[PDB]
Amino acid sequence: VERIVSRDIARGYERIPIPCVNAVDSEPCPSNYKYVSQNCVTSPMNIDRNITHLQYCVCIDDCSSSNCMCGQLSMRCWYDKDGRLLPEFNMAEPPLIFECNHACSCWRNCRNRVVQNGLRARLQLYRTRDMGWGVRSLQDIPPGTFVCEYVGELISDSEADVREEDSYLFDLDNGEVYCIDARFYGNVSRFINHHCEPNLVPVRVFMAHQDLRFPRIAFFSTRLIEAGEQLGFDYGERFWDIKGKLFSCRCGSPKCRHS
Amino acid sequence: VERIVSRDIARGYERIPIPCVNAVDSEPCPSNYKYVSQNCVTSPMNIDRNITHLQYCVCIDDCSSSNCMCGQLSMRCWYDKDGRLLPEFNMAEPPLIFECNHACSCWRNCRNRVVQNGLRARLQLYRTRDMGWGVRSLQDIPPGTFVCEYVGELISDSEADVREEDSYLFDLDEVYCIDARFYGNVSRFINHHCEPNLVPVRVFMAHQDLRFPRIAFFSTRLIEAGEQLGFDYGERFWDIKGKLFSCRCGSPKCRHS
Ligand SMILES: COc1cc2nc(N3CCOCC3)nc(NC3CCN(C)CC3)c2cc1OC
Ligand SMILES: COc1cc2nc(N3CCOCC3)nc(NC3CCN(C)CC3)c2cc1OC
Ligand SMILES: C[S@@+](CC[C@H](N)C(=O)[O-])C[C@H]1O[C@@H](n2cnc3c(N)ncnc32)[C@H](O)[C@@H]1O
Ligand SMILES: C[S@@+](CC[C@H](N)C(=O)[O-])C[C@H]1O[C@@H](n2cnc3c(N)ncnc32)[C@H](O)[C@@H]1O
Ligand SMILES: [Zn+2]
Ligand SMILES: [Zn+2]
Ligand SMILES: [Zn+2]
Ligand SMILES: [Zn+2]
Ligand SMILES: [Zn+2]
Ligand SMILES: [Zn+2]
Ligand SMILES: [Zn+2]
Ligand SMILES: [Zn+2]
Repeated sequence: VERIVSRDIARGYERIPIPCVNAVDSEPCPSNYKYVSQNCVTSPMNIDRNITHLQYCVCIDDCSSSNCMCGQLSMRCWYDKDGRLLPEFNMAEPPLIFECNHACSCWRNCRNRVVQNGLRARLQLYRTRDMGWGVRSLQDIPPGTFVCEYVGELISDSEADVREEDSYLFDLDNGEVYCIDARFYGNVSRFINHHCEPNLVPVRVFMAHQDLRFPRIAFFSTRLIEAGEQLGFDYGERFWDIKGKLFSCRCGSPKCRHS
Repeated sequence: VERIVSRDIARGYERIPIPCVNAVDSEPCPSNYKYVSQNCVTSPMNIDRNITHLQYCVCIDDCSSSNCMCGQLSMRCWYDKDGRLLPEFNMAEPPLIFECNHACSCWRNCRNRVVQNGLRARLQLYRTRDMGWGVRSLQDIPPGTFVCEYVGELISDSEADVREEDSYLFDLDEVYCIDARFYGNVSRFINHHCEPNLVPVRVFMAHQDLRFPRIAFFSTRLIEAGEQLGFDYGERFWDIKGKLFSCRCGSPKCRHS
């Protein structure tokens, strides 16, 4: 039987609750971490927050025209009127997305604002049969929809190199390299399992700052995700080059690349 | 006749619009600054944001008990269920307020969260007869209500010392200032009053770096619909500006006329 072990692992910090259920075993709701809805630091990260360093737009409309400077930075604004990625968006090789910010002349409800509006999809933490906890959608999610951000503790590469527990790390590549470590502090994304044919793709996004060492990681759906479906993203080759020595992929794809 | 010269000076960044009207002269809506709804910086302020440095509570309820650490840091939680300051709150000499934060065990709707939820009151930028632009409340505001935050550019005292325009400065007692001259929210337009209906309170939310309190204005009394907002700019302002002009707040108890 399916036990509800939390009505909201986010304790009201997201726009929607994210409940946790367990229909597999007697494991209680995960508690060996702290849920945070936004990135945090321990050691200082000198993120450039000088407001005069932001590039911004001077649009007089809703930023849906060809002329939006923020769109231009992104190659073009990739968001349609519903906040979804255009069909032309390259899922195999995503551009950097620069959303509008507080220095722009446009209004807070302009078109070029999606990730900064936060998590909206109805998600659920659940106990899988064979790879611990995972995350599923409770609803249909159309292609190109923002699902969630990979949130955690921003750390340097040298700090990551002395952290024994590296199973919750996302690399932010650049010669100055940083990571998000979601082991001790993280949001719902820390529970998303690896899939070799993933229904999510991580996109580098800039909002309140444009410090290129610290993109934020926004997962968008790569296809229609049907209600009940487990979320997955491709953890990438560094992960598997390390953990492949310890276990093989159980994503079960007929095209699995790490089995 | 009362001309609407902006439907919202905040351009959608507050919960509700903050229109600007002018029934006095031909001045357009102020435009020589950038509206921001949260504090910003130019030069880096090394604010301590180490999450393990936060003090936090382990409450399993709605933080209405005296066991709440954040309440104890505040001396007690000063908020009733409506987010208003209790009658016993010392308006003449306010304590620091530590609101709950993201390190606390409690929920995002606990009792000890008010300023972090942002501006709610219906305000209006308007042209006064005697002292330029001012801010009024469009509705009744009960005593002890959070009205708005003094928002602007965080700068050092030494940076403040080399800025020409010091008329939009709020001292955070090495010391720091909020300068709302170039970047600021609606609070930059609030005029001085010697018997003020607002009091500034130092509040801590996402960080507890005591060098950088955030400045929250709370009502000191019932503010009736249509009333101009005012706070006491303090002695340093008037020590300087009193050489140039006198206070026109019009109070029978005016201390700077
Ligand atoms: C995306 O998945 C992973 C990324 C990882 N990234 C790093 N660094 C970033 C580059 O710069 C060196 C660090 N280190 C790991 N592991 C280190 C290797 C060295 N070890 C002593 C500590 C843990 C990772 C592991 C990952 O998954 C298993
Ligand atoms: C609360 O209102 C004010 C605060 C002010 N604070 C400072 N500081 C200087 C550095 O230590 C303390 C904060 N300077 C001001 N004025 C100037 C800055 C320009 N300087 C040429 C002369 C002193 C101020 C002025 C104020 O209103 C007029
Ligand atoms: C970020 S976590 C995902 C959440 C994890 N299932 C849990 O219960 O905490 C990464 C770990 O989950 C397991 N995992 C995720 N995807 C997997 C996969 N495709 N095959 C095998 N194990 C996987 C591995 O132990 C991996 O180190
Ligand atoms: C922070 S601003 C307030 C907004 C200002 N009225 C405007 O039009 O931008 C401070 C300035 O407003 C004027 N002011 C504010 N309160 C005043 C008062 N009580 N008496 C006279 N002038 C005042 C003074 O010129 C003061 O330097
Ligand atoms: Zn634009
Ligand atoms: Zn825009
Ligand atoms: Zn823009
Ligand atoms: Zn696989
Ligand atoms: Zn508490
Ligand atoms: Zn607390
Ligand atoms: Zn609380
Ligand atoms: Zn006066």
